[PDB]
Order: sequence, then C-alpha cells, then structure tokens
Amino acid sequence: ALYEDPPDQKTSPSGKPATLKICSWNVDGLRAWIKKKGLDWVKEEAPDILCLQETKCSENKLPAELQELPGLSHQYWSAPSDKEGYSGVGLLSRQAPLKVSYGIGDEEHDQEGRVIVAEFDSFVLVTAYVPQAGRGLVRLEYRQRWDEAFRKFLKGLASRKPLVLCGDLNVAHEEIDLRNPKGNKKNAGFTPQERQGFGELLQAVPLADSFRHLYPNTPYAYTFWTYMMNARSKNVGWRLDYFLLSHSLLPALCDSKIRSKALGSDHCPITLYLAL
DNA sequence: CGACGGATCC
DNA sequence: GCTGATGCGC
DNA sequence: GGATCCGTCGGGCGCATCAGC
Ligand SMILES: [Mg+2]
Repeated sequence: ALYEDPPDQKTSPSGKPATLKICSWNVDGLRAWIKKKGLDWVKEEAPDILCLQETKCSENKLPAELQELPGLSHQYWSAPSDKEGYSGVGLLSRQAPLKVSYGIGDEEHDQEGRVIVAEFDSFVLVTAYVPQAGRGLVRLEYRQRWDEAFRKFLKGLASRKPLVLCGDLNVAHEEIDLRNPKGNKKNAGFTPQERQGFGELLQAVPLADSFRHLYPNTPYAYTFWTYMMNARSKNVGWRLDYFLLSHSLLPALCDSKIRSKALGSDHCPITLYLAL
C-alpha cells in the first residue's frame, strides 16, 4: 500500500537533458477541478503540453481561467455531439502544432470527444479518454471494436512519425496495476478481453509502457482511486493513465512520473520527460 | 468497485 | 427564470 | 476456524435534467 514516486530524472541515458514535459490528467469535470485548484498545480508543473480528460464542459462554458494560462495558450478542445457532461478531452500547448486533428477516422467512434491528435516535427502526440466496458459489461463489445480501431489508427500514425499515446486508457494491463486484482478480474478495467487489448496495441503499433520500461517490477503505483469510501488513503487504486511511446523514443525517455499527491479528481496527474 | 459475506476446500 | 430533487454514467 | 474464491450490493463524485415553484 506504500507508494512515494521516485525523484524526477531530467536526463537521458545518453546524457541529453530533457527538452519536453507532457502532463496528462483526468479532471472529473474541468469546472470542478479548476475550483479545487488544479490549474495552480499545472502552473507549478510547468508542462510544455497539458492533456486533460473527462472535461465535461463545452467551449462556450469553458472557464475563463484557461485564457490566463500563459505558457499553455494554444488550446484545443473536443466534446460529445449528443451528450453534455460526458467525456470531453483537452490539449493545451506552448507551441502551436503543425496539425490538430480530432478523432480516429471511424465516424462511429468520433462522436464522444475522446481523441485529440497533435503533430509536431519530431513526434505526433495523441491524448485519449478510452471508453468503458460498463457496469454489467454492457458496452464491452463496443470497447473491443473501439480497440481494434484505435490500434489500427495509431499504427498508421506511427508509420509516418514517432508516436506518444497518453491519457486514460481505461485498462489496468497487469496485476501490478491494481491493488485488488482478483475481485475485479470480471469487472470494468480488468477484463481479460481488454487486458489482451492492451497487449495487442503494444505489439501492433508498436508501443511501450513508459512507466513499466523504467520501473518494471514496481508495484502499488496507481493513477485513480474510487471516491467510494477512502481508497486513496489506503492506496486502493488502479493505473489507467499511461504514456505509451514509439520504440524510437525509448532512447529519449528520461522519466514517466505518477504525481500521486496532486488532488482535485479521482485521478492523479502523470508527467513525462523527453530529450527530443 | 471495495466492502462483505457465503460457500466451499483443507 | 430560478432552484432543489433525481437520473446517469461511473 | 480459517484460507480462499467468487458473487452481490449500494453509494462518493460532477453535471445537468427538469419538478415545482
Ligand atoms: Mg471517470
């Protein structure tokens, strides 16, 4: 139950200082996270790119605080066409990307505001809020098709330029990514279909878990803890937030941090360092 | 989705 | 048009 | 009696719908 994140390695194995800092954070309501002081933490983090998930807020009700973010002025937003207070993603950046696409191509999937795709010269960054399987595993059939369609979309992106996937992938790949792995082997987040889903995505694009490459056998490292009861205090949680990287980016990986003590959601912020 | 408790092995 | 009471996804 | 395994339940968030003024 013990997890204090290691210190920030800001250099590469080749001695190269980190040039890039990406942050990803499911904000369980942008309008409820800004009031509980998350933009302040993001200002103490100084990310070059901030990727926000479950914003549940449309651009028209976008809080005004976003326009007082000085090193994060390029701001791209997605939302569901039908649902309000559902999903919603964000990409705030210091540099203006060459291209900002939204979605994954399959119109069926490009509806709930779950994917922003930003291209830069060295790399394409894709933020995401992957769909749940459901209480009762209802939309689990949907997830499996959605997965084939994201792994195929991202393989063709990685065909052109090195790829960094980040965000809430809604899956604990292995038993080290969750505290109670047996009580949830049939529950949402830890179904065998989705676990195999993750592994197929790692091999197909291909991709590597930024955290499990650097910390291969490090347990108790979680990114989400239920509001039911006091799971974050007894550290009962899951690792659903990740930094998936192209293999051609493992040489530039300095660190993948899980900022556990950053509050304001049911999720904690994850931060990446890269010498690119 | 963790708390909980039953329903089974030793 | 406000403002609490209740779904809904989770 | 417990170790374990597995099913059953019910209830913290944010938002936002719409009842009842
Ligand atoms: Mg959520």
